Amino acid sequence: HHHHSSGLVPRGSHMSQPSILPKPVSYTVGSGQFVLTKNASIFVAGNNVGETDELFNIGQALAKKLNASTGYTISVVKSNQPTAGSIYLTTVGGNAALGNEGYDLITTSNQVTLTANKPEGVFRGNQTLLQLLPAGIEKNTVVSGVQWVIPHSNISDKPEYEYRGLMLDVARHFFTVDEVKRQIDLASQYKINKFHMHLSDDQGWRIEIKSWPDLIEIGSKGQVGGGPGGYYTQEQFKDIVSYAAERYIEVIPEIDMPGHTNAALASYGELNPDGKRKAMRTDTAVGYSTLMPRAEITYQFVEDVISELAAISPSPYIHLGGDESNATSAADYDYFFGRVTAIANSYGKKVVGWDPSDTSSGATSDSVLQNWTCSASTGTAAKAKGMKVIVSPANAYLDMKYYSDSPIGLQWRGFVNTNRAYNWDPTDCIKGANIYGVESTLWTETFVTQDHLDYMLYPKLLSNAEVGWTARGDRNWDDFKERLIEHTPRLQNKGIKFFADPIV
Ligand SMILES: CC(=O)N[C@H]1CN2CC[C@H](O)[C@@H]2[C@@H](O)[C@@H]1O
Repeated sequence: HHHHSSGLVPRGSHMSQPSILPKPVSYTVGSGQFVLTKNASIFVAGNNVGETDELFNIGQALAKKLNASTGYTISVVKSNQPTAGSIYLTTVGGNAALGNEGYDLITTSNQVTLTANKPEGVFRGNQTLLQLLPAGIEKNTVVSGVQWVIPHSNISDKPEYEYRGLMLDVARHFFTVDEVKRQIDLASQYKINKFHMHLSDDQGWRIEIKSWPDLIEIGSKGQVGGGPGGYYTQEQFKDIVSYAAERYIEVIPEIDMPGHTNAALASYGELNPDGKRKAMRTDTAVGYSTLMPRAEITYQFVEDVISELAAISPSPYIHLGGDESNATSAADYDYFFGRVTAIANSYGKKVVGWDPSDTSSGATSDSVLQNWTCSASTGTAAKAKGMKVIVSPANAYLDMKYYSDSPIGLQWRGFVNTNRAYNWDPTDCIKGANIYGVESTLWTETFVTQDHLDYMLYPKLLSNAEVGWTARGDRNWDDFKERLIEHTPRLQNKGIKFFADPIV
C-alpha cells in the first residue's frame, strides 16, 4: 500500500450538508428531512422538575441562537409530548455509557430528539444540532432564502478526554469582558469545556484584589509594547464565570508564581528585597522575575490573593503557574510551590501548575500538572504521585505563527499550522500518565486586537478541539481537512476573522 503526507493546496487555500466538528462517535444519514419552521417549539423534559428547569434554560439559549438567524420566535415548553415539527431535549432514559457529556441525537421528518444523561450532555449535543442545520443558521442577523432543513440522521457521541480547554493570556495584552465572552462563546460551539485565564504576568496584573489595591492602580496600567492596559473588577470576573457556566464551561483562574510576577513587584515595593517597586516592564523578556521565597510577606500576599480569588471562583481548581522561575533556586522553588499549595488547599482549592511544578515535595495527588514542555522526563513526579496531567505540546501552542511569514505570532516552538494542530495525540506528549486532557494556549505577546485572536485561534482551535473530543482511531487529517473546507462558510457566518490556511 501507498501513503503520503499533505503539502500546500495548489492555487491557494480552499478557505443537506451538515458540518460536524469535532467528529462524533457515529453519524448515519437516512432518507428524508426535518424542516424547522416558524411554528416550531422546543420541548424539554428531565427526570424531575429541577432537571426540567435546567433543561428549560438550555432550551432558551438554543432558541435565542435559532431565532437570530431564522427570524423566528421559537419558544420553549416544559412537556414530554412534543408536537410534529418540534425539537425535543430530554434526559429521560439517557444511555449511561455515553457519560455526563454524551448524547444521542436522532432526527426524523417530524421531530429532532436529543437524548442525554445530564443537562451538560444536552448542551454539548445542541452544538452538534447547530451544525446539522444549513450554513446560515450561525448568522447573528436574519438569513432569507435558506430552507431550514436537517437530514434524517442518527448521531451518538461522547468525548475521549474530560478536559478540553483554551487558555487566553490577558496579561500581555488586555481584552475586554465582551471580547473574552465572545471567545468563550465561540469555543463552546466546538465542545471546548474549560477556560483558563492567565490573569497576571510581568507586564500586567488583571484582577482586582481589594486587600492589595495597587495591583490594579499600578500593575494593571500597562501591557506589552506600552499601552493603556486594563483589568477586571471582581464583579466583572464573576460575570465571566457566570457566562461560562451557562455553557457548562469551568473557568480556572491563574495567578502565576513565583516567576512571571513583575507586575505585582512593580505595584508593591515590600515584595522586593530592597523594598522598592520595580519599574513596569513592556518588553517580552524572559524568566527574570521572582517573589521572595523566604519572606513571610510573600506568603501573606499569596494568601490574600488566594482568599479573594477563591471567594469569587467556584471551580475546585486554581492555577498557580510555576513556569520559568529562572530567578528562583531549585530549593526555593520546591519550598515555595509546596507552601502556596498548602495555602490553596486551606481555601478548598486544588492546584494546577505548569511543569516543573509537579516536582514540588508539597504537591499532592490532587494537584494537576499542565505539561507544556512534553519532554521524556517531564511529569515523572506527577506520574509517580498519581497526579492528573493536562497536555499543552507545541501542537497546542496556538500563538505560534502558522508559517515563517505570518504577520503575527511567535516561533519559539516552531510554526504551528492547521495540520500540525491536528496531527498529534496526547500520548505523544507523555507516556504512562493519567491524562486528564488537553489545553490550547493562546499567549498574547503579539496579539493586540480581537481580529488577531480570531486569526490564530481559527481554524487552529478546531484541530485541537477534535484531538480532545474524537478518539485517535477515528482521527485522520485527510478527512478533517475536507470537513474543515465544508465548515468554512460557518466561520464566515459567525464573523470570525479566521486565517484561510493554504494547507486546507
Ligand atoms: C507556560 C509558558 O508557555 N510560559 C511562557 C513560555 N515563554 C517562552 C518564550 C515566550 O515568551 C513564552 C511565553 O509566552 C510564556 O508565558
